[PDB]
Amino acid sequence: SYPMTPSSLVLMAGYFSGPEIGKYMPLLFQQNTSKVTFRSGSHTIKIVSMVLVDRLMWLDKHFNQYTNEPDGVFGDVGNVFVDNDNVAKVITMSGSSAPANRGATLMLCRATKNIQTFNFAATVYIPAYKVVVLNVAQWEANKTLTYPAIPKDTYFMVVTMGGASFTIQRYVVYNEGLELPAFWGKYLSQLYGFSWSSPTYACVTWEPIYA
Amino acid sequence: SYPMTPSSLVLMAGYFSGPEIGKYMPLLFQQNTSKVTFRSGSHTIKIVSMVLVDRLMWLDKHFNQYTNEPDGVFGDVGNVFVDNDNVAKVITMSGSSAPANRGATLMLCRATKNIQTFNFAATVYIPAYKVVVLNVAQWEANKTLTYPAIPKDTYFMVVTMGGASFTIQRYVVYNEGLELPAFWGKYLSQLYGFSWSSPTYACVTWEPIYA
Repeated sequence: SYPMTPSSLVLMAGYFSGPEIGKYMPLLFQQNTSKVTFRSGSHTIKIVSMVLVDRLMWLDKHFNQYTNEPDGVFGDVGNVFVDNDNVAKVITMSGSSAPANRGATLMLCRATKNIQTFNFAATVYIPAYKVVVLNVAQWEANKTLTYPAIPKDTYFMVVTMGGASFTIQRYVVYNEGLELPAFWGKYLSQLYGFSWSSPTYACVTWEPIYA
Repeated sequence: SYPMTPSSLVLMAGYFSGPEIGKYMPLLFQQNTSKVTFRSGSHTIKIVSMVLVDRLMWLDKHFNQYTNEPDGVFGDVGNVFVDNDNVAKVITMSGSSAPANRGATLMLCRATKNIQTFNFAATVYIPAYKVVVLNVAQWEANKTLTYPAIPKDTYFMVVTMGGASFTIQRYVVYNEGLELPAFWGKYLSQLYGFSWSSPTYACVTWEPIYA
């Protein structure tokens, strides 16, 4: 018995997959329309990445497996919308409150209903260090992006990013549609990086201190 | 009891660190001199990365921990030299034998003696996808690179890379001093990527099939 607490640093480990189009390619996207959005209060923001997880494991900083799950430990701070359907609850977020003019936020969601396949046009981007900054380099404009059906109770991650931010509880939520300070690579690791064909993880808790 | 076999896919997980100079920055280097080298038979090749691991764990593709260690399972296929001192044994290698004109090889070493601090000038590089290819972008020329003392029996990883290759058993060993095909990102994951401040892993076995 090793329960995660609301103070725990929790990793979402497993085999990550993004949208059918860059298989195994960690990618970001800028939707042409507002098809998938994080909503909370007055905020409606377009997400820039959606990632599903097979073989999910909740791990701590030392890769020891937690015996409970985030739903139940962390309270909901928002929702993910597909069009105007409220399809998922945002459970917790990862990122930094360190002051920055540009940044990104990770969000752990859980499908609240069975979610049906959806698709959308988007520009596809590859985030990569560039000589150092985190460069969001455009790959190809106007590609169709599909997501398979996501069952109920299925966890998944979304990302938002931009040069504006608002807060939800302590979470700093970046938004808008780019070069981010290299500082952000820690918060997007190990998820974004070279490959989703090999297993990886995303931190799902705020301000992860790996020290 | 879950022993790795010579047929096992084995991940080296832990907190990785490279040379004191890019803290937490996954980097490659091109030594100015032949200070650290992989040697085997007639081959003497300059390594392009050396990575130490704290909190090491041997994991399988599903992040289940092996109960034995690579030394003893895999046979030695070469050595790491610091100047002309034979300081480590290469136990196993990761990479691909898929035909390519440019590539990289990972090597799991084990210090065979207590190894003393060493330093060397090198150009420092950041490997990153570039719009797609794996670009080895130069950061800064002529930086001093230090490695702390490495005890005996300490595991560590070295990398070689280039547009030439030779084989040692089935291992394809890339060498010379760059744009690599994006195919290579899988084999360098999750090690290379955004951050070594968060825990990560390198595959230490040949032709990892994560499927």
